[PDB]
Amino acid sequence: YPVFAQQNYANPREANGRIVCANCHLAQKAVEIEVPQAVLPDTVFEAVIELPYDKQVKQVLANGKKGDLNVGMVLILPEGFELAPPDRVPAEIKEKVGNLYYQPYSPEQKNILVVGPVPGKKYSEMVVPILSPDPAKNKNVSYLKYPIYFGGNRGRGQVYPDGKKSNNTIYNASAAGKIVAITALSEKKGGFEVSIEKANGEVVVDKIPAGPDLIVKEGQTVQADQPLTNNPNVGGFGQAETEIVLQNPAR
Ligand code: HEC
Repeated sequence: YPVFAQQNYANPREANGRIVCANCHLAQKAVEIEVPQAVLPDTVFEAVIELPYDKQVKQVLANGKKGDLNVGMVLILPEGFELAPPDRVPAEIKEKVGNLYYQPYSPEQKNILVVGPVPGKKYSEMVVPILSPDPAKNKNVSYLKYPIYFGGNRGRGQVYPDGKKSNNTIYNASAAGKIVAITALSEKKGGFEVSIEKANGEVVVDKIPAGPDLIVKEGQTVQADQPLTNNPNVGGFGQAETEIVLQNPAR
């Protein structure tokens, strides 16, 4: 979630350009973003983003069942650019923005916006109203061709802030040995217990949450860290970059 980014990363974009959502949303899926080629200072314009995905395909949810995918994103604009305040947003654009609450990444990064989680079915494509700065009143800005970076995600991540795997990812054998037991963990609550008999005779019990399916059977020999399940992830995070020229009005 964007909140996870904000809570554990001071800056969403790293030196090499990767967005930190990618440290947890481990699958890549294209995204798109479009802004006008140029804009006059102190004027509102639109950033149209798209986080496409097959809406017919459901994902593994935290509770183990299957369900809809939700979306979120992080937008990195040049210093001085910001979310346009409502009073500056023309009605027809508000219409297209809909019911979304773009928030600044932090109070000190108003040029960095985020939104999500929100339903992917409804917000697969979003519009963001941006107010351009004015080089005249802001010494940190000039009449340049500026880059804009975007990170769009749809679907649950593979690992939490603590570094533990979510149930929406691949599970692996903790040790090498013979699977002498696969117990349908909990009563209709999902998950399994896979007992691996190590070569020394010790049995360790791997806990598999409900969601991913098993690809191993009783009596099967697995190598250390060998996969015991499929990869249930159907979502993904994508990055796109664009640019806009801050025009120098003239008279
Ligand atoms: C690891 C610390 C994460 C970072 C950094 C980001 N996300 Fe994440 N996200 C993560 C997990 C483990 C999950 C599942 C959480 C749960 O309660 O089950 C999520 C989920 C989302 C969602 C919801 C997706 C859905 O329900 O289909 C969204 C839309 C999402 N994440 C977006 C997102 C964005 C844009 C981020 C970058 C700024 C981001 N996440 C970072 C783990 C982590």
